[PDB]
Amino acid sequence: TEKLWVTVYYGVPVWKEATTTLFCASDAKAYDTEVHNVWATHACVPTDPNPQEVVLENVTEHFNMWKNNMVEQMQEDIISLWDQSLKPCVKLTPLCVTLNCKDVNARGEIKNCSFNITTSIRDEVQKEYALFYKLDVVPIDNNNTSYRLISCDTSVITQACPKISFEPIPIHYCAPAGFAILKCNDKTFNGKGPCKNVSTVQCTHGIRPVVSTQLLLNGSLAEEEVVIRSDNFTNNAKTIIVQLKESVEINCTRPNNNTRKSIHIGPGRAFYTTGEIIGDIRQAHCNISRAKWNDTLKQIVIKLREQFENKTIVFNHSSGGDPEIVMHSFNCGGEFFYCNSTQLFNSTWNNNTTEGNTITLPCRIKQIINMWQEVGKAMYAPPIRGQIRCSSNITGLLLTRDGGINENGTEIFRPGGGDMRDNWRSELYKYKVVKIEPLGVAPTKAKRAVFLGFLGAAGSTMGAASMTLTVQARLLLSGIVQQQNNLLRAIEAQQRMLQLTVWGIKQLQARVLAVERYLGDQQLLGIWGCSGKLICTTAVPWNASWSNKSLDRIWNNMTWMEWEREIDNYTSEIYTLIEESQNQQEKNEQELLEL
Amino acid sequence: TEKLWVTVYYGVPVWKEATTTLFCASDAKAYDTEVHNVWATHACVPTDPNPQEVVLENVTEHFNMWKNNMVEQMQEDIISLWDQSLKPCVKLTPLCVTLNCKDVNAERGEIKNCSFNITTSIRDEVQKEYALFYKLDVVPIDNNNTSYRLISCDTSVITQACPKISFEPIPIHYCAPAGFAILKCNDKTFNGKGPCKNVSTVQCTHGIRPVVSTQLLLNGSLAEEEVVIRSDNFTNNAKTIIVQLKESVEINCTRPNNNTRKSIHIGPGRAFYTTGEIIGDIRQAHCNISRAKWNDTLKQIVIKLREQFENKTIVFNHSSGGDPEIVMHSFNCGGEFFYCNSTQLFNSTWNNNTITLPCRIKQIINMWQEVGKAMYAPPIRGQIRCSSNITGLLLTRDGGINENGTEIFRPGGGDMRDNWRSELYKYKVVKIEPLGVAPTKAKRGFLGAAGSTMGAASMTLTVQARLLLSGIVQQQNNLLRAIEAQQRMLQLTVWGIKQLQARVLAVERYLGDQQLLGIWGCSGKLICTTAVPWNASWSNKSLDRIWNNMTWMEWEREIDNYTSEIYTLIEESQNQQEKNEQELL
Amino acid sequence: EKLWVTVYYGVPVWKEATTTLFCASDAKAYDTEVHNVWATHACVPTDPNPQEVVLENVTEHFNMWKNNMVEQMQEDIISLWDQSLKPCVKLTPLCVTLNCKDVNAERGEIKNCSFNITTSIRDEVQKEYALFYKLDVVPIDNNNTSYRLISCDTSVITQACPKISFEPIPIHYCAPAGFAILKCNDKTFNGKGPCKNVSTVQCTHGIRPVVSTQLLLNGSLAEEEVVIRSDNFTNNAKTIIVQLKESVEINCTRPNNNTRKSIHIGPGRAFYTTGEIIGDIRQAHCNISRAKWNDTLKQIVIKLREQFENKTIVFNHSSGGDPEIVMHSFNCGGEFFYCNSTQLFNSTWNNNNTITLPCRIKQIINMWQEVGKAMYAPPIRGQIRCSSNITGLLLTRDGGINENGTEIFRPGGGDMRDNWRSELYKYKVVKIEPLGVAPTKAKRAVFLGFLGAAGSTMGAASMTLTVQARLLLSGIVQQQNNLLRAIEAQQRMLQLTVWGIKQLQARVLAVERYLGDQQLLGIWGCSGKLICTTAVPWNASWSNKSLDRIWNNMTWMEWEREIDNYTSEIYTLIEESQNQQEKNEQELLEL
Ligand SMILES: *[C@@H]1O[C@H](CO)[C@@H](O[C@@H]2O[C@H](CO)[C@@H](O[C@@H]3O[C@H](CO)[C@@H](O)[C@H](O)[C@@H]3O)[C@H](O)[C@H]2NC(C)=O)[C@H](O)[C@H]1NC(C)=O
Ligand SMILES: *[C@@H]1O[C@H](CO)[C@@H](O[C@@H]2O[C@H](CO)[C@@H](O[C@@H]3O[C@H](CO)[C@@H](O)[C@H](O)[C@@H]3O)[C@H](O)[C@H]2NC(C)=O)[C@H](O)[C@H]1NC(C)=O
Ligand SMILES: *[C@@H]1O[C@H](CO)[C@@H](O[C@@H]2O[C@H](CO)[C@@H](O[C@@H]3O[C@H](CO)[C@@H](O)[C@H](O)[C@@H]3O)[C@H](O)[C@H]2NC(C)=O)[C@H](O)[C@H]1NC(C)=O
Ligand SMILES: *[C@@H]1O[C@H](CO)[C@@H](O[C@@H]2O[C@H](CO)[C@@H](O)[C@H](O)[C@H]2NC(C)=O)[C@H](O)[C@H]1NC(C)=O
Ligand SMILES: *[C@@H]1O[C@H](CO)[C@@H](O[C@@H]2O[C@H](CO)[C@@H](O)[C@H](O)[C@H]2NC(C)=O)[C@H](O)[C@H]1NC(C)=O
Ligand SMILES: *[C@@H]1O[C@H](CO)[C@@H](O[C@@H]2O[C@H](CO)[C@@H](O)[C@H](O)[C@H]2NC(C)=O)[C@H](O)[C@H]1NC(C)=O
Ligand SMILES: *[C@@H]1O[C@H](CO)[C@@H](O[C@@H]2O[C@H](CO)[C@@H](O)[C@H](O)[C@H]2NC(C)=O)[C@H](O)[C@H]1NC(C)=O
Ligand SMILES: *[C@@H]1O[C@H](CO)[C@@H](O)[C@H](O)[C@H]1NC(C)=O
Ligand SMILES: *[C@@H]1O[C@H](CO)[C@@H](O)[C@H](O)[C@H]1NC(C)=O
Ligand SMILES: *[C@@H]1O[C@H](CO)[C@@H](O)[C@H](O)[C@H]1NC(C)=O
Repeated sequence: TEKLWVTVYYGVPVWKEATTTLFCASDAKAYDTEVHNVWATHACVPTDPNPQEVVLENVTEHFNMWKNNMVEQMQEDIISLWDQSLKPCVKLTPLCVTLNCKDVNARGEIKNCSFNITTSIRDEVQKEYALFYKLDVVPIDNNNTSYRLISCDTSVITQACPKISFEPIPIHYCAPAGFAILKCNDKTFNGKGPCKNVSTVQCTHGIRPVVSTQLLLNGSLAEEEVVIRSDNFTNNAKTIIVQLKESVEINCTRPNNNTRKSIHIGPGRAFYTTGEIIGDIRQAHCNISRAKWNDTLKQIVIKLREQFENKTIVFNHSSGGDPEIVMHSFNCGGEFFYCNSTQLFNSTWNNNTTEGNTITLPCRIKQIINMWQEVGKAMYAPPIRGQIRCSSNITGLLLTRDGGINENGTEIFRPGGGDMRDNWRSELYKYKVVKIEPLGVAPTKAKRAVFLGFLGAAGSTMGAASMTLTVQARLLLSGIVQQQNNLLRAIEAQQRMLQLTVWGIKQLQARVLAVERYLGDQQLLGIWGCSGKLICTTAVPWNASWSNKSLDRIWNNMTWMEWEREIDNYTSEIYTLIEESQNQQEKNEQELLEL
Repeated sequence: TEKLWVTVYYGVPVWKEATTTLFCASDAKAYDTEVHNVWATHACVPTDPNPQEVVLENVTEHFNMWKNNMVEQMQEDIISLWDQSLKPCVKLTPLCVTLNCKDVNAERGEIKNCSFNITTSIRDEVQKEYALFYKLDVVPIDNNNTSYRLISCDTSVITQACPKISFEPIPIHYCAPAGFAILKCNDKTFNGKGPCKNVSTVQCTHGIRPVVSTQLLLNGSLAEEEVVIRSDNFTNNAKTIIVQLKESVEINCTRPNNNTRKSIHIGPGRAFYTTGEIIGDIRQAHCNISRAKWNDTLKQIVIKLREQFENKTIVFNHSSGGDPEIVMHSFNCGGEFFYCNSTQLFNSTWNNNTITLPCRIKQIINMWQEVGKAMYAPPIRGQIRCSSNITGLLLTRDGGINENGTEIFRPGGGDMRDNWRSELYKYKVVKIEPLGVAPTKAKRGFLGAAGSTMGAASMTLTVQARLLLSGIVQQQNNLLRAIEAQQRMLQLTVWGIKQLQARVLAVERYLGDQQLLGIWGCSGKLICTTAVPWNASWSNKSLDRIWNNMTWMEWEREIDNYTSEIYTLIEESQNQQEKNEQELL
Repeated sequence: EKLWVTVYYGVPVWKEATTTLFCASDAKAYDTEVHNVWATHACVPTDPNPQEVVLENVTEHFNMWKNNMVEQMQEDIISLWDQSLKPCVKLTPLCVTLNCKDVNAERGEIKNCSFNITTSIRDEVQKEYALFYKLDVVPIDNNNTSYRLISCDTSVITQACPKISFEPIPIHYCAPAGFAILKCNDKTFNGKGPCKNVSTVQCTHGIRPVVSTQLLLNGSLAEEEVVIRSDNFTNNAKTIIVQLKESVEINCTRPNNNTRKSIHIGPGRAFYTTGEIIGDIRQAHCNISRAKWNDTLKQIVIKLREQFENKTIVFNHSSGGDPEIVMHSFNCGGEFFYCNSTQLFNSTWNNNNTITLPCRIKQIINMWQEVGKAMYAPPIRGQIRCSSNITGLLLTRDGGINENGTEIFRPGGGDMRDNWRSELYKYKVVKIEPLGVAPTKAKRAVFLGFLGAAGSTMGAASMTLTVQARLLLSGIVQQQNNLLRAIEAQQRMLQLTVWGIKQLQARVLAVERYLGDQQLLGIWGCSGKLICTTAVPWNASWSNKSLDRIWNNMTWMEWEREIDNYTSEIYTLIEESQNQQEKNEQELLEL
């Protein structure tokens, strides 16, 4: 009552949005390993499966799609994970020399090359027999036969180590302690904004690291019907994403059986190019029936008619520039296929207001692959002693708006390509992470049979949120190491090269940042003069300068998220005045305990 | 009362496995201002203060000590040490060079003068030098081409050894962090997977010197009095067979070769030490050893071998051909690479006087496993005169057809992981779980780990639990010079890194224990008693047998192996009640 | 009686120890996008308002030649320059001979030089004109057309990293926990002996990296009586350090409008040099105010003849030796400066306007320490001015025997270490650890005034003043810059930087002290308050101290330090006897 002796609270189920370093999870990568060269590309600790997942149904929150910081780290992580890969790999340094080449017909784009190379200490190789594609050389000296080397002006002599494999792994992702990822269990709800049905998630689903253009290889389904996600404010001038309800696999073909042919170059230097092919090569294709795709295009216009009153729907092909963006990068088999999709949008959509049931697409894989965000450091891959038929279900799409005005109601959808980020935004569009301040403080009250939610206490009955505070901490910050409890030193602590990892050093950074909160909290608990108690009734009465509500209403329906920001005017204010009076207690009995 | 009233027993002596990298320790008299120059370890920077241990014998358990987790750390660790020293070393540019070799004054297969042709690094002068090199470490083609190519130049790079650093194996006491026990067994005769009556826990190992083996165990510790194999191996003939040894054997092996050094510059900061001229004699490295003792050992061997083979007829045959280094014995004293042809040592047959061994040396060493890493031997002047202790062997069931006496051993050189497995079979690393609650029927300095009911022996391990981070007690790491030796040179990040990684594990394990202390409102006092009823759904047994007939180990094994929810269930019983005494007081 | 022991946790125990150095940036006033590796692109911002407490009653010797923190910090800048050069490129193909011409006249100073090369892999040859000095080119074959770089024949050579600069940011060296920094506010303190007027500060003041040789600029002015420092005045082979209360500015600038040429080496390498010249060039001359330079030399021989009277001191130059030593090395904003000190020491000064400095510029910079590596300096476009105050000098004493008895002095220099010794005369960091016991005959305000308070008193205020010290032990935002938790969210960066290594260094050891403190709180005293932690057993037969409470009324904590030589084991004997009570209180609760 009016005694108003304000009382601290430890472990209050509250949260603040914060951005801190992530954490990974690899039960499945720890479940099997043929060779650790993918683990060299993708190293992570297991996570003890069947994790706990809890629903918080009574509190909506504003989800901010397109603008979460969790996008930013995971993209810059993987580039660094691409950096560790290329550190031991050799640099193809003398290679921007001239080329004499003659074209080979089986098509018409495959060309062998032999030239006066000085590759080793000795052995001037001139019978060099090196087969290349049209797309992997720059045509120079067109009357002569020079015709070579796309990007050797810049630092592109990096190449792939042949023993290293590239097959992506579904990787779950967790958080360091004191942080919890929020998962909206509403269904495909918007492209930006809040949602009611939500939940906490400790560790997300698995994500294969996959990058493709205008196209969603091995993606994630939509349990609803087809949905769209946009920003819808600069909608006229911004590429947005498309999510598909069902999926279609596409089996994509084999050129022919192939040969590796190590060429003597130097110290660790022996790369590969094809000198032999078993038989006569067939044109690479990705095989699919039109009719299922014919079904999908109608489903698009349904979403288009939801946005547009009655606009015409047109599909031209995108412009000539950015050829990797124009085509479709299929990186399956560790091999970077590109396929012409001009056989896809011959049809523009008829406003309604089997001739070719199936379709295969013309394809050319490239042998040299460039870093996209800057100029320099292209990645070279060696050929395979084989021919690969990969297949992947396709679950989404990326398209441009193509903004303008031409015939007043007719707008075109040329296809839309992007960066690696927007590939990775899409699956993460149901996940946001917050931090935990377990401490709270509210004035006193009158008088001095289930598992519960982590945030359902803040979800509903914030007055009756007075219980279960401890177990809300025992998974989230407490148990500093909740990932593989006992802190399993495992196939990450086992068999790690150099002991200088992106993960473990950050993991070293992780657990230290865990405790200095908790200890520094408990420092502050000692500064508050009490530890080991959830509450501590303290010796200032609540001055009503801060608020004017009644006692019962606060223990009625007042959300913690409400109640924290009402008292955010007096954050350090309500801190300092009681601890100094607690320090005034400290100057009372200390002089008394001298005698 | 008859109800289960549970109450915390902190510090109950229970162990359970955990894989964890651990501490090391070395003598303070060993370093001699050359922590780096002795070997890559910086002579194991944390000191070895005291061996003060106790031995802990109540009962035996089969800790199946054959399969072992410690080794995999250590064999990873050693490779981390060898690239560590070799990283500031410099590469070799003249890799695949012709180098027409000639020998001085005809013994054959030796060092060849190879007339080193080179143009230097960035300058433009075709020079000629004196390349004095073995037949072994180099390869020509076609017997008319003097294309003496380097044996690994097509494979990978090669680098000089930074020759200030020597190659001495240091007796190192591999210790452990907090909450960790190193199991050992003073009972004799246990072969890998075994139990052990005379059993004990230590905090540090003895001063192990892990160095080099092809098939023989060198400078290793002795066995029991009976020369008996103490490993577990399946009866498949492809399973490798180690054996220990009682009688230490000592062999004189030396160089009749008094070479000089020569430095050859190529590039900036790149002068290359090579073999100079040899003073005086040029004879082959050999190994004097008494075969009568080898006769005396071999008789003592086969009797135990006939005992484990139901009186089979064992005949030793010389091993098959193959790799140069698996077959011929790369044994390395003085940091040089003796290869010894053991064709004198298995012309031997069984049914019911100073042998001298001709040897030879190659320079260039690869990893057997990762094909990208090669190491070059620096020339050292003088003549190497050193020996060894010999206390173990490794062979294999060969596997011929049964028209023989049904046992042939043709020896085999193997993987390195074997060589740490060779001694740690009597070792095991376990983790300690001072947590524990038993139902206690009440409505709210001898030895560390033994007994069935702890009168106060749990408190003894709390003293070990308060060896956590005292900063002053010499037993843990003393954290006084150990706290200062790391902070000076932590930039090395090879050896002190795991130490500070051990600090990481040291705190948060303890801190989570410090949490779960304060989580249940226990706040020390070792008891933390609660008036919470618990049903006999878990146990309808006499409480008295639970006290004394059984310990708390097997009681934890029996019913507690699953009741991990009781932690949460005693949490909420606290959590509700603490709110109740908050709400009522 | 008296129980002969009580625990008394918080007691100020100053104690010499060497821990890892800690520091923070003050780029908060700068916020430069340019990294400037010394600036660390703002490691961590500093405290605006620290507090400083002077302890008057303490005297203590502080050797200013046995500091660890100098060479540690000297090691740091060496390691700092490692993370500078290791990103950018080395001049590996550029180590070849070259034919060179003089542009005009001066008189052979500036050298336009030419060479056939293919820094490209695309297999061409052409002559590459480039503009140089006489100062960096070795002549070959009777000084004919053959020329090379002086360096690169031994060391390895890199290009300096173009996007950053070479400006020192004053920074506050500091301490996380336990240990702290000391200052002595008295004067004429050569670095030996004790001193009074002693303070302690948590951090340091803003300290800029001093790098120049034979010259001391932008540093400690210390405006009291002119003092001089050296190690051992018996030995002539000791460095003689000058402090001056006055600050002579010296303006020095580029006498040349110049441009940049960027020679494309190859893929992302792209060497930078000077493009051209606008007009003619001079030798970057400088002004000293010779009359003040007349004045300064009058001031210094006073204290010199105060130390050694009737010694007719004459100035001499150094012999022809090492160019780092014999010349004034100098940096200000980029390039390097080498001015002749010959025009100083024609003066003698035995008994009683403007100036010119011909100056030189070395492009290549070899390894100061031993041999290993070398650095190339690319030029900067346009003219650059620099005027800077001079605070001090380094000198030496010759050793040849005079029958005139003259003390001949010549320029002393050639150690990057002593630039750090130049500032750290006042500064010492000792461990402070809160533990200390006392047999007390009990019934059985100044802020951070630790040693001003006495072990004689050990007063009730001395108790609460260590309560202030355990207020220092806990860290949150703005009590602690590492536990400034706003920067902790900002610190998403990699910690592979040496400074980031210092972060993960200093934080955990601060914790495990505070843990190891908190580990020993309960097991020793079983109390939160430091006094009521008491022990019964009468250490008389083995503490063995012929004293009393009335002796303790006039004592000190160094007595307790002398007690530690005798009783260090007795704490463990106390602690097992401390264990004796709760093992008998256990059987009260056991049965
Ligand atoms: C997709 O839509 C775009 C425009 O909405 C079409 O681009 C148009 O292509 C035609 C054919 O080349 C262009 O016609 C020519 O234009 C030039 C320059 O204006 C003119 O001099 C010629 O006489 C001829 O008319 C037209 O300009 C161009 N429009 C734009 C805006 O670029 C494209 O053809 C459509 N895709 C398909 C498959 O039809
Ligand atoms: C400053 O320091 C220099 C270097 O120590 C002193 O140079 C020395 O000057 C004397 C006086 O001329 C030289 O003596 C000469 O010796 C030759 C050969 O015996 C003789 O032919 C001359 O007549 C004269 O006696 C001495 O060689 C020279 N030494 C060096 C190393 O330069 C100089 O005297 C000092 N001056 C002052 C004012 O301190
Ligand atoms: C530092 O002080 C010196 C003086 O000791 C300054 O040098 C003086 O600079 C002026 C202007 O640059 C010179 O005057 C010029 O003389 C030439 C030749 O007669 C004339 O053609 C010009 O129009 C101008 O009148 C003066 O001769 C020169 N004297 C000396 C002794 O150096 C110097 O500029 C000062 N530097 C700074 C940064 O303050
Ligand atoms: C590419 O061209 C090269 C050279 O024109 C071909 O290499 C020749 O192969 C035949 C047998 O396969 C040899 O007899 C010749 O000696 C080779 N040439 C040289 C210069 O040695 C190569 O077969 C051609 N490959 C393709 C796929 O077109
Ligand atoms: C709200 O999210 C919850 C999960 O947080 C969803 O709960 C699932 O609901 C279905 C249908 O009742 C059950 O099959 C599942 O077992 C429920 N999961 C759990 C955790 O209980 C619910 O479907 C969501 N609602 C919306 C509209 O998507
Ligand atoms: C006494 O023990 C039994 C057996 O463990 C408990 O039965 C469990 O009760 C929960 C609900 O509280 C059920 O969800 C479980 O399925 C039951 N277990 C089994 C094996 O059927 C019983 O609850 C315990 N009694 C009390 C009062 O806690
Ligand atoms: C050296 O040059 C500096 C740079 O101009 C001179 O400093 C100037 O001094 C005058 C007179 O005191 C002032 O009016 C200017 O404001 C100062 N400007 C700057 C930028 O400092 C300095 O006086 C010169 N000294 C000598 C000895 O030449
Ligand atoms: C609980 O809060 C809601 C939200 O304002 C309100 O509508 C409702 O009336 C409250 N309950 C009572 C009993 O007033
Ligand atoms: C057979 O083994 C027994 C011991 O089991 C031994 O007494 C006897 O000597 C053995 N015979 C052979 C031939 O070794
Ligand atoms: C020393 O301490 C005394 C008090 O004991 C004080 O009066 C005196 O001023 C102090 N002297 C200084 C400043 O060191």
